[PDB]
Amino acid sequence: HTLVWGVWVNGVDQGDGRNIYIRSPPNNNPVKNLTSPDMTCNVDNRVVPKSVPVNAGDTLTFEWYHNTRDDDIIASSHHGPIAVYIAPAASNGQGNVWVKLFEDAYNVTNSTWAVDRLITAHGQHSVVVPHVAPGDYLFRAEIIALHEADSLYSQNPIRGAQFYISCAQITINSSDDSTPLPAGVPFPGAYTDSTPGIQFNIYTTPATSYVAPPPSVWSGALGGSIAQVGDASLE
Ligand SMILES: Oc1cc(O)c2c(c1)O[C@@]1(c3ccc(O)c(O)c3)OC3=C(C4=C([C@H](c5c(O)cc(O)c6c5O[C@H](c5ccc(O)c(O)c5)[C@H](O)C6)[C@@H](O)[C@@H](c5ccc(O)c(O)c5)O4)[C@@H](O)C3)[C@@H]2[C@H]1O
Ligand SMILES: Oc1cc(O)c2c(c1)O[C@@]1(c3ccc(O)c(O)c3)Oc3cc(O)c4c(c3[C@@H]2[C@H]1O)O[C@H](c1ccc(O)c(O)c1)[C@H](O)[C@H]4c1c(O)cc(O)c2c1O[C@H](c1ccc(O)c(O)c1)[C@H](O)C2
Ligand SMILES: *[C@@H]1O[C@H](CO)[C@@H](O)[C@H](O)[C@H]1NC(C)=O
Ligand SMILES: [Cl-]
Ligand SMILES: [Cl-]
Ligand SMILES: [Cl-]
Ligand SMILES: [Cl-]
Ligand SMILES: [Cu+2]
Repeated sequence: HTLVWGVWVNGVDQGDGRNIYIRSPPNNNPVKNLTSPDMTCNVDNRVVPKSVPVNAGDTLTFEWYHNTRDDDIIASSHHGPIAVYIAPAASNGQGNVWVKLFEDAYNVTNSTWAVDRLITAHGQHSVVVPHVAPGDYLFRAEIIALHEADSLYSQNPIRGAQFYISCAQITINSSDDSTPLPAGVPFPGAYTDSTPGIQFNIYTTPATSYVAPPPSVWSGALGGSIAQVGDASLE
């Protein structure tokens, strides 16, 4: 159970984005139905009034929280991967439009899942803004908690992988468009019951064997990290 509070750009807090530039749902409940329109941008997918300006090569940081800002972020039980996708705003997230900018599942050296390192990072994980066409975009941050993913929701609706999905409205101003955005995958649609990383038993299968759901990270992606960029308490 987790939500996005707001974003930072180049280590500068953009301020509380809830229902302002984040398409916030009303609470931190997971999405579990892989075929639901709720997979796109969670259960209250509508245009919110603001879009955060960035430039190509900027660091865009999502900040998650559980109940209050900079709390325990997400229950430690919720081990799983983190991904970030981008789509043009004119798509409204429909069609084959979502391009993966970031994937992190399990760090074998540190013996930590992405979620574990997200807690340590005070909810903060980043992407570098790619050299796509200037214009308006949706950035879709997705946490998959695997604590009940030994079952499929489609078969047992009280279990399943849990998706914590947040869409940010981002405007890219300065970009040379050297890497025009390619085709992407659909949400819902990209994840099915047979997709690698949707059904997994974290209790008995070594985390080193986990494969996150495709698609792969786009070669135009400029990178990203799970790491604290800013101290929310200094405000
Ligand atoms: O007079 C305006 C001008 C606006 O730009 C807006 C206006 C009013 O109202 C809003 C709005 C107002 C009050 C609200 O409570 C609210 O929830 C939304 O709704 C809508 C807006 C909006 C629409 C859409 C839009 C889409 O068609 C599809 C989308 O997926 C999105 C959209 O806007 C969003 C947007 C929001 C604020 C921006 O500055 C911005 O550049 C883009 C975001 O990009 C997501 C665009 O027309 C987009 C826009 C207008 C002029 C531009 O020069 C431009 O680059 C982009 O603005 C609408 O679908 C809804 C925003 C947005 O501020
Ligand atoms: O009635 C229950 C139901 C529980 O799920 C638990 C229960 C009691 O006891 C606990 C427990 C309770 C109080 C404690 O103070 C405590 O230290 C542990 O011990 C254990 C010990 C275990 O070996 C395992 C526990 C638990 C938890 C866990 O909460 O729960 C896992 C689990 C939890 C939720 C699920 O939906 C699920 O399908 C499976 C597993 O049954 C089991 C386990 C394994 O079989 C193998 C493991 O490698 C692990 C395990 O849990 C550990 C665990 C430890 C603490 C938790 O809160 C928790 O959710 C899970 C850890 O995740 C690693
Ligand atoms: C899953 O979502 C699809 C598409 O909206 C819907 O038809 C189906 O009823 C949902 N399943 C459950 C159990 O609500
Ligand atoms: Cl603020
Ligand atoms: Cl950190
Ligand atoms: Cl550029
Ligand atoms: Cl980064
Ligand atoms: Cu939860």
